Amino acid sequence: HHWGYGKHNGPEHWHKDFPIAKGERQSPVDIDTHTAKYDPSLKPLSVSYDQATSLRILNNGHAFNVEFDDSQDKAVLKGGPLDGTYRLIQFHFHWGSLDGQGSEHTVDKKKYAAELHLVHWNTKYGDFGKAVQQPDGLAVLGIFLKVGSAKPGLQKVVDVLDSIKTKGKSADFTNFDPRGLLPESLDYWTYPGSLTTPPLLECVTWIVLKEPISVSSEQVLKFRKLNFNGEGEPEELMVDNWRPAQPLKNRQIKASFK
Ligand SMILES: C[C@@H](NC(=O)c1ccc(Cl)c(S(N)(=O)=O)c1)c1ccccc1O
Ligand SMILES: C[C@H](NC(=O)c1ccc(Cl)c(S(N)(=O)=O)c1)c1ccccc1O
Ligand SMILES: [Zn+2]
Repeated sequence: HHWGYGKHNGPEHWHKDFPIAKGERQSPVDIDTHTAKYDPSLKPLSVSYDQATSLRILNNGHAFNVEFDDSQDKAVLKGGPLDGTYRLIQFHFHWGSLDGQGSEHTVDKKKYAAELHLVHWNTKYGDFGKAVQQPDGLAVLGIFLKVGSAKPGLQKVVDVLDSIKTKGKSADFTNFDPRGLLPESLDYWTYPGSLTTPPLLECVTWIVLKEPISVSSEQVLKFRKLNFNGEGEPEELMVDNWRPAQPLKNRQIKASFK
């Protein structure tokens, strides 16, 4: 009876196995755009993905991860609110059963159809497992998805999903370029938070882009054909794998833009 997103194992239950669920810097949050403060000291975000070496895509039973070789400084995030260099380890999404929900962060209570998380670890801690034990261990670049025109840079991901329909399936996924998932603008909001999935560790500097990307209804429909279950188990679609907004508590959200 492990954690998941259902009535009996979903977000309202997680605190029993992971008491930090009720902690002081939990994610996601609602981004109140009028309360967020413009911070002219914030730097432009530096996203240097030219040498990203994607390796594999995995259905882990909660979402799917596009994994990267993080054994060298090849795909790194710096600048913005960050001190030092953070290396890309994986990306994944959270999405809904319907276009009106799916994002984890919200903007003035608006829910997007999905949310992309590009997960990076601080190179001062040497790898991911050590980084997650530190309050400045991770930086996640969060990007909202709305349904409209297709995102051509997403299609290579969509087309491999048939091969990882079920939990524990992986496929080689090389030469994928995550630059094709970004939006024009790197304007962002930032705040200190946590993993949005168990173990919910309070180790993340969140960097949420203001500009969503557009994906087509056909693209998100293919996300919703995935399975939480492993092969030869009763079908439970892959949908609504999002944690709701958590209390902001004693935090300030800062904006990079006026
Ligand atoms: C579900 C999946 N989670 C991640 O891989 C994950 C890692 C880092 C971050 Cl920062 C995030 S997030 N959503 O905050 O961006 C999610 C998972 C797999 C295996 C064990 C535990 C576990 O949580
Ligand atoms: C639709 C997809 N297209 C691209 O990945 C793609 C091709 C050219 C370009 Cl320029 C881009 S872009 N501008 O989004 O970075 C993206 C695709 C291209 C070739 C084979 C399979 C595919 O799914
Ligand atoms: Zn996530």
